[PDB]
Amino acid sequence: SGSAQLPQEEKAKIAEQVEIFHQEKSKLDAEVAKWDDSGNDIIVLAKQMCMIMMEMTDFTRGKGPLKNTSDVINAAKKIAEAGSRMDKLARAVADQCPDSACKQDLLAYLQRIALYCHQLNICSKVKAEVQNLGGELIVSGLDSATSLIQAAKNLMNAVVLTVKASYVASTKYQKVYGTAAVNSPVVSWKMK
Amino acid sequence: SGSAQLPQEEKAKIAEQVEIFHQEKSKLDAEVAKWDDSGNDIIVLAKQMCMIMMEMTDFTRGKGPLKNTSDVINAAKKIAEAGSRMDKLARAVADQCPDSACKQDLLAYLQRIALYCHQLNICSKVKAEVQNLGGELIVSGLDSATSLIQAAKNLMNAVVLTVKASYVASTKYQKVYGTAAVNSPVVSWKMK
Repeated sequence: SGSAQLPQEEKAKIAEQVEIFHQEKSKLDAEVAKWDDSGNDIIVLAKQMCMIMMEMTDFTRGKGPLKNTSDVINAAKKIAEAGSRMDKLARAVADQCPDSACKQDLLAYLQRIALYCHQLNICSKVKAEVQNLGGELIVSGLDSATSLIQAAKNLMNAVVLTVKASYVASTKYQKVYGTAAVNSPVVSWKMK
Repeated sequence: SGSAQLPQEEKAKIAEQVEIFHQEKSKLDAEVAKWDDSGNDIIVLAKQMCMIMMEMTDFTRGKGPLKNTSDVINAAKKIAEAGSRMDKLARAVADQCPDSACKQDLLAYLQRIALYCHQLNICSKVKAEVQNLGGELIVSGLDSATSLIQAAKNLMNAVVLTVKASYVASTKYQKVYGTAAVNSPVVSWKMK
């Protein structure tokens, strides 16, 4: 034996946070659906980050390929690696951008991505523990899954904003320097 | 919120293992009650090991001064330090012993103490965790407290045997070499 289901209250709070997460995920799907991700690794990395975040939130609902805390920790580290790669590419977009306010916006969103990848790493431990409290041995940390989902939602939101700001910064470069700029855009935005 | 009581089944299995532990602890109390522990640090260390094991088993019943897993881990490390000190002293008793079979017995019980201190260190983590199993997020490891109590019971039993074998080895030294042996017994066994 040795196992028990989460209290029904906790299962309810989880399905509630997962719904909020799914609404942020829809924003990313809508944004990414416009573009052909050939020649745009920011889109590819965003889709990969999104897919892994879906695995992590599915874990909290008893779904998907992640079975234990170790898998969830490894998923968070993969998200962080992808965010590190998106960061390097979007930094080059921002450097190429001729508008200082679009550039600053984009760089600030990248710092948000770094912070939220780190916070997702922290929450991926989904810690439970026993403690001696109130004259009983109790199991604490049962709401850790909810912190995980909210950290995923925060990261999803920053990825959405970063993808949009990368597009905006790209169009400023082309508007100013033309489609005939000698240096090609770091990333291309072609419709689907 | 965030916390829940252990399933009543688990609370029952814990009170059952604690009872078995208490019977081994009684054997130590009976053995230690005979002796004045002045001049006998094997007795002192055994009492200290016993007292800390009582704190650890009390933790599983919602009693005593240990409140969280970190306290229980620290308690196990204190037990291991005391066992290391008892080991050095009882080794000197065994070295002084003129009967090779009592000496071997005693040294073998000391290796049992080392093994059971190590196993108690492992069990003191009393690990809980969530996992994605059977289409649900469940809490596993709720029987970890039972492994902790049994590891304490194993160590208690080896301490009882070690105290007895230290006494036996001491009396062989005095029987053979007399109360006028030029080298005094490593440890003294005086009645109370």
